[PDB]
Amino acid sequence: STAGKVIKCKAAVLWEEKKPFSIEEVEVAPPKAHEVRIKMVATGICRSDDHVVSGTLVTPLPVIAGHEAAGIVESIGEGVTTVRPGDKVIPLFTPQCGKCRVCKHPEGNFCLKNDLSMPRGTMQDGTSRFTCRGKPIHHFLGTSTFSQYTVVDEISVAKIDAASPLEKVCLIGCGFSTGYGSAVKVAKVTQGSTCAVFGLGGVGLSVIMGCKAAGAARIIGVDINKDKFAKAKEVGATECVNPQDYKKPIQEVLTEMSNGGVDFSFNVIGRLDTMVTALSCCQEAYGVSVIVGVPPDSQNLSMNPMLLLSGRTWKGAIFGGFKSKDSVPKLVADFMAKKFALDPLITHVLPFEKINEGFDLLRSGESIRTILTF
Amino acid sequence: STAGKVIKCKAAVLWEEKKPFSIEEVEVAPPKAHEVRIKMVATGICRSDDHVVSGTLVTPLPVIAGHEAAGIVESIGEGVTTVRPGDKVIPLFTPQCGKCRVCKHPEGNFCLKNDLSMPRGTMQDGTSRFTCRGKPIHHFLGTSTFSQYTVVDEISVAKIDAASPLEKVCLIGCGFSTGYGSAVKVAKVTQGSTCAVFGLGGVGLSVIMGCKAAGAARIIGVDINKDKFAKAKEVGATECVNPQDYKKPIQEVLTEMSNGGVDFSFNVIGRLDTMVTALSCCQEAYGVSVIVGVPPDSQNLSMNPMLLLSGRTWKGAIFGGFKSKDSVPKLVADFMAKKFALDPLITHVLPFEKINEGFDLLRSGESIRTILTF
Ligand SMILES: CC(C)(COP(=O)(O)OP(=O)(O)OC[C@H]1O[C@@H](n2cnc3c(N)ncnc32)[C@H](O)[C@@H]1O)[C@@H](O)C(=O)NCCC(=O)NCCS
Ligand SMILES: CC(C)(COP(=O)(O)OP(=O)(O)OC[C@H]1O[C@@H](n2cnc3c(N)ncnc32)[C@H](O)[C@@H]1O)[C@@H](O)C(=O)NCCC(=O)NCCS
Ligand SMILES: [Zn+2]
Ligand SMILES: [Zn+2]
Ligand SMILES: [Zn+2]
Ligand SMILES: [Zn+2]
Repeated sequence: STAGKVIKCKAAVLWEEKKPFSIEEVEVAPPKAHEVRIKMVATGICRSDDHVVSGTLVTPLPVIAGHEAAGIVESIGEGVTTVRPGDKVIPLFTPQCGKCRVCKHPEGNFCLKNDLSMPRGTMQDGTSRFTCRGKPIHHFLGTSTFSQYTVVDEISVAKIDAASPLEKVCLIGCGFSTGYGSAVKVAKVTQGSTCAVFGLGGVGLSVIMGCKAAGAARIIGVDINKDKFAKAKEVGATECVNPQDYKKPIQEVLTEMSNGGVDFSFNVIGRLDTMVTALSCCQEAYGVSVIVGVPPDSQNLSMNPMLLLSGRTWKGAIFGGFKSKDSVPKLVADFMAKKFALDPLITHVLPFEKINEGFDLLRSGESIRTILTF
Repeated sequence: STAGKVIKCKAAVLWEEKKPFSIEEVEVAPPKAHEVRIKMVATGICRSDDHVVSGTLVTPLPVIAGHEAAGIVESIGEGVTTVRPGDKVIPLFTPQCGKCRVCKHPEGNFCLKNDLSMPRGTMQDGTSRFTCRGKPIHHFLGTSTFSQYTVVDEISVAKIDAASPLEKVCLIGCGFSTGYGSAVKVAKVTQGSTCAVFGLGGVGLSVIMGCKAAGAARIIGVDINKDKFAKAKEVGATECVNPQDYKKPIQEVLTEMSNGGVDFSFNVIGRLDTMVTALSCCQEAYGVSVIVGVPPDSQNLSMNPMLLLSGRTWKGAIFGGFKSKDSVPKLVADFMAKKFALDPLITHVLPFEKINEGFDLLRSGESIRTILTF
């Protein structure tokens, strides 16, 4: 009975910087031409959402944030072809228009229709579908998943297997696919290779999972917090190392450990230093280092281009280099064929209403991933 | 009549830093086990040789320098298999032992037996084959081509077509193959792509030649010296641009010129800034920038890793990523099949004795490439 009209619901609104989320009553306008509207069933709490809170990921406020989710379609706008009423779905914070330079390219995925580079906090048409007390509220990354209902453009949503556990596959919306993809799509880890992951939060662990998926003989986890190590070895990390145990700087140890450098390194932290370390520790002639994480601060690093001239490759990606609308339904299909498990990434589950609690568990470094449910 | 014994000849000896080369009489010891000895017919004057002179490429002195050459084998040591007496050859400043981690790898070429990283200025065995007045003199990059006679290890020499004009194919020893290879092996330039070359000396021109060889629709030459432009368009550059004509910084102009960024950029200069420019000006999602040239100074650059995170790739190479002993005889074969011309790269020819004159023509930026002949 909701199709074609306004829905009154609860959302999590960030009125301004450095404040908690307030649960407010919200009006969600119905989907216009080429727009879908979705009943959220589960959303993950990711780092970038916290960066919205500190003001270090600059997007316009007030905003309904949140970008890692799954749910079910409530209705569709005119001429929507890719999804139907009731289809389970995952919003795509990196779109796939299928028509830009980037979408047409065989390697690229950072669709030119993205809202990441200079965020507008709107739908593709320049307007908002959310009001609170008549005050309009911005979208976030064309997703905005901190709400019982959202509306997104067709190029920001993917149909998925009608039977997927939405509490679990929502991780394919961001944290999993960002890490997994960094290893299997971007870096193209190969049989028997030696990998080295920097940062053992959930993206890092998904990287490790991507490195094991490829046939890596050695997967060296690096982190300053000991407590992250069990889980990493559980997911495939053959070895772990904590830089603060050592006298020598860690690329020096990782180089002698790997007999003159690793095949593939991954920076999954988001300090500046650690990116340089990771590049240096790969084999001088043919090593590949991948930037997964970055600080949102956006600052400049210092580095010796001698490291590249010997033959090293330094690259990075968003959303694990995955073309979003092609990839997500196959990535979920791969979960249902049991070609990897998601449980290890899910440490805390909460009702949507204790969103603020979940964000306390990320800031204290206790959560790998909190899931909010509806 | 020279096989198995000492040869008295002329060489160009650098007794110390920041002095001209002196023509001295030299004793060249005969080849030991697995060593070749070569009568030079032509050597090129490259930048790195001048960097030896200023003390900015640190190798031990005194030294017979020079690394871009061809010649003819005078004799061979025991158990040498790859070459015979009288075979025309090109010394390889980057070896191919065929046995290290790097040589065994399918992408790598920076053989671990190289003398580039921490130069010893010797043969592979740790000794010198050159004396002047009984004072021993170091080798350079296991080549030392500023001499009527040299001796190199078997893994630093390549047999070539018995009919090649040695005045011309010597360029495959360094400057040509460094540029050409950067485009066709390293970067893997593709059909119809948009290329952008920074620096239009002879390596840069060889890059341009490598970009035209691949099927590039657009090849944008960049240089601060107007006078380099005719030659670049001659070799395939479809367009040229001089940053000092403009108000906007050049990646900003190159970005609007290329409709949002080039497919492949190449830094072939060796300042720090220009490497960053070149990376920035390639397309954010799928662009590839290649470091060919570097300053020998070895300093640190400043850079925003946001540029990589969007999907950019930043890599570099020595000797155009070419596996030296496999590549040189096929690269020369490709010259004799007339699949590219070398004449455009050769601006000045001189007798070996006016070596100092040729080095004056590089420092004043008048030479693209001076060839010394014997
Ligand atoms: C860092 C990213 C990848 C999230 O990763 P993750 O969820 O694993 O964050 P988390 O902090 O939990 O994990 C990083 C790990 O680094 C460790 N760490 C912190 N400092 C150090 C250090 N000096 N040395 C080693 N490890 C460290 C922490 O212990 C932690 O385990 C994310 O913030 C990011 O930068 N993504 C970039 C891509 C992007 O912007 N996409 C848009 C949607 S997110
Ligand atoms: C620079 C290298 C590649 C030699 O190239 P080349 O012979 O073309 O040198 P050359 O100076 O003639 O050419 C560079 C060009 O840059 C131009 N240039 C100088 N400054 C600028 C600037 N600010 N902007 C644009 N162009 C510039 C010059 O006009 C010149 O034409 C070489 O020095 C090098 O760094 N090689 C690294 C690999 C290596 O060490 N291998 C070992 C054997 S050499
Ligand atoms: Zn697109
Ligand atoms: Zn995320
Ligand atoms: Zn080798
Ligand atoms: Zn050279």
